[PDB]
Amino acid sequence: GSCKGRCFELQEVGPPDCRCDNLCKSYSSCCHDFDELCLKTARGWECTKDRCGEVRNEENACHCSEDCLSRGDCCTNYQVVCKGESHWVDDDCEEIKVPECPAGFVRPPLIIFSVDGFRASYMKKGSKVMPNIEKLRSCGTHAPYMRPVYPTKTFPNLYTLATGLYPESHGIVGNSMYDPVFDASFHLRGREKFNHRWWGGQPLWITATKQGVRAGTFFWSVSIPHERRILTILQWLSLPDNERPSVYAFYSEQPDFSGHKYGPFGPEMTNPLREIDKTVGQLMDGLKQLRLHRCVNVIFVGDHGMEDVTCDRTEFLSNYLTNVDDITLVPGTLGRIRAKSIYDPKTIIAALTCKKPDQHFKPYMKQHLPKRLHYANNRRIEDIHLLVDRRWHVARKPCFFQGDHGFDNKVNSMQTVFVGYGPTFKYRTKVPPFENIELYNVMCDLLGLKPAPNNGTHGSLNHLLRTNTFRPTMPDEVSRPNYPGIMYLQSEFDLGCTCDKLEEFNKRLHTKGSTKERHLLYGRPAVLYRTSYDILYHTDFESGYSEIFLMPLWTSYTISKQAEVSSIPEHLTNCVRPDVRVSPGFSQNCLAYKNDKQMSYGFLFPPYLSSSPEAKYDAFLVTNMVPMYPAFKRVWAYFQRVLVKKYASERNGVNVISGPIFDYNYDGLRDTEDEIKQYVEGSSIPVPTHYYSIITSCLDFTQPADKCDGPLSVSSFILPHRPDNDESCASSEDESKWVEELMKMHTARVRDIEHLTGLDFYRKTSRSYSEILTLKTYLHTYE
Ligand SMILES: *[C@@H]1O[C@H](CO)[C@@H](O[C@@H]2O[C@H](CO)[C@@H](O[C@@H]3O[C@H](CO)[C@@H](O)[C@H](O)[C@@H]3O)[C@H](O)[C@H]2NC(C)=O)[C@H](O)[C@H]1NC(C)=O
Ligand SMILES: CC(C)CCC[C@@H](C)[C@H]1CC[C@H]2[C@@H]3[C@H](O)C=C4C[C@@H](O)CC[C@]4(C)[C@H]3CC[C@]12C
Ligand SMILES: [Ca+2]
Ligand code: NA
Ligand code: NA
Ligand SMILES: [Zn+2]
Repeated sequence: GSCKGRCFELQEVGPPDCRCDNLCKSYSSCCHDFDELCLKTARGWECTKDRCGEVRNEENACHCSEDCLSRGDCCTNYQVVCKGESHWVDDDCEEIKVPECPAGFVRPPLIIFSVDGFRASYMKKGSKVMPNIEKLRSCGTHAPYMRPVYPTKTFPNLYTLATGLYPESHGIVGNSMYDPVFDASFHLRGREKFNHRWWGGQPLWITATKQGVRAGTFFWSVSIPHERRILTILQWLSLPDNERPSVYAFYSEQPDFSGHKYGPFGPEMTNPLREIDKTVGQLMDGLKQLRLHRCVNVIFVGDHGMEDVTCDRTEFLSNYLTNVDDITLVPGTLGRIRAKSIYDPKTIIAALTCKKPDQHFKPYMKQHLPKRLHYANNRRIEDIHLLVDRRWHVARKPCFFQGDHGFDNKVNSMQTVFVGYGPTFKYRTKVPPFENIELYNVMCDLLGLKPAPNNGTHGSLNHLLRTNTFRPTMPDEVSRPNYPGIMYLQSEFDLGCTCDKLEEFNKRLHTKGSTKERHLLYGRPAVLYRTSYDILYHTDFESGYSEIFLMPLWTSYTISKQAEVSSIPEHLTNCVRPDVRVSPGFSQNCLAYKNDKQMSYGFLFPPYLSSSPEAKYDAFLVTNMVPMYPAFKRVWAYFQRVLVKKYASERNGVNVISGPIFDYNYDGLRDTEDEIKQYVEGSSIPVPTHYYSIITSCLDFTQPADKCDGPLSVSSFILPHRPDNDESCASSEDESKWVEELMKMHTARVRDIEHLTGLDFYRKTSRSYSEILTLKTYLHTYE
């Protein structure tokens, strides 16, 4: 019944016996003497000279006695004060070529130091404010920033860090959520969150335990002061070999709490940042005392940033909806809307769509959210979502706080931090920004664990590490293409299509020639599922034509800086030509489009970028055609006619791969045929949910895209294929006032496209596969 000799013990005592562990306070279940024996505060957290060599007094918070290292309960500055040693921060940086662990240590321990609400720009405050953090940052490995997951809230991001999964997959989709299968709500406050039913995937601590690696208790009751959390980690590190964990987590509530109170740019933020730096210094001094400072891998990481948000920048749903009593709103920096009593979702969305000129949120059905957010495939995510403008809140009805977070994860103010320091991380190395979903694999590598299946791309962060356990290999192609020749005659086709001599004289029309060389710069995409498709060559483009979907899976072409834009002539406006390499039965037909009043068509290779009048006729082949709503053609035609040439002019040429995506079940993965829920009327021509483009050029812009010796540069998009442009409030204006903005909102990683298409890109380059994996995870943010 007593905590004597049991403070912060690792074995969790079962109900009903009283507890002495990290979380006992949170369950209101600690022993009667917990707050006294375990949460001692007497004399503070720093040795003074007068305490050196004292006899142990049990009331003291930490000790300066000669027996204190045998418990790991010395104050962290003990040796500096009593043994003449220096502070870790005052020592010069010295590369750690190999781990330097003391006796009993099998592997380098990992410590995760997580800081809530630590905005990336706070790092600009430098060594005068944060000397310890700045040393870790400059001497180890760091990124300019780390991208969090949406929503940019604590619970979703801490659990993504732990699992390598998107919130839609791990289940922690918000700080607040409702599960219709449990008929219950999860909240930051309360007991509900402690039930295991909420938590999916496999977090790091469980991955560790399953593979024989001991994990410290990651979670800390808020009432445990930060100094005690550090001392407890150091005490655990002092345990015998068979009881000592290999992985630990420290969590701080700061700088989030001050961020909320004063905003991210308040002068009041300096003191919270100074205190966090002190805590880091305590940890590093503590490790130095135990001879672990050149043995431990340390990860200093945040969960999200902070934005200026005040109560007078609140949009109220009662100013748009006349029936606010019928809905339930999860409010704030995002909006999720649910019925109160199981109202009509389509009328709700319409009533929230572009109703005031300066409206500071936008409504979406979850399947229409930008696919980069990966925020749809979970029954806990409400069908109706509001994406709120940075600096604003949305509330149901009608300052103490000046900051908040939760917004779109590509917003600058939401970006957070990453520093890795220790023998396994690189020395004085800057790395590009990356997403927090990638760290679980690295933390597994750092511990010798096989990661559970997750949304990271294993190998994309090998460049953070001095030594790598995991070597990525490129997946094998599943479906091999056919390469059909000119087989059929014009007379054999009856597609109901029309058109308005020199092809006859060209014996090697549609042969490979130099097409593959100049239009497929990085090798053909591999098809990673089972299907039947044809490679088709042309002067200006190459494509992989699916005989199942009756359209290309991909279309590839290169446009030089100097390329000419031309118009579609009047006589070719409605031209569609049958492809003599592909059978009538595996082709689309024009009558289906005549029959379908809602549906039109577009082209994947644009007629506007043909190299000659002769070549232009290839662009009107039936095998280059794809179903497009008239509304979407305004977007697509502008992209094709105007933006591609712009990008070619800005980037010293570009290579473009475009194609359809089918994702009717909004799971972020390529649909099977059975999952396709819409076809062109009276046909088996499937309707894409989205269209992608991947735009590649040389990172060194002094080299043209087709003669690039080095690293590549990529931007990509996944555009929703919608029958209206309601998403774009300026869409009644000229396309130059809104199309490019739409596309930037739907920016994407090549990896996102790979999941949605079952294709593998960049299979033939001069770059290493790990470098390619980094390229595939890149997101062009426009921030
Ligand atoms: C993000 O990563 C997660 C985890 O890898 C992906 O979720 C996983 O998706 C696969 C494929 O749909 C699921 O596989 C299923 O396994 C069961 C096992 O019996 C099988 O019956 C099914 O036929 C199927 O093979 C798997 O359950 C699921 N895992 C988890 C933890 O949810 C997810 O697809 C990834 N997301 C993206 C956008 O890439
Ligand atoms: C900061 C406190 C107020 C809240 C404490 C965090 C709390 C939500 C933690 C405490 C215990 C955690 C669970 C436990 O570690 C084991 C598992 C097994 C694994 O399969 C899924 C995760 C789960 C259920 C943990 C979830 C997070 C819990 C509830
Ligand atoms: Ca799908
Ligand atoms: Na039509
Ligand atoms: Na509009
Ligand atoms: Zn917060």
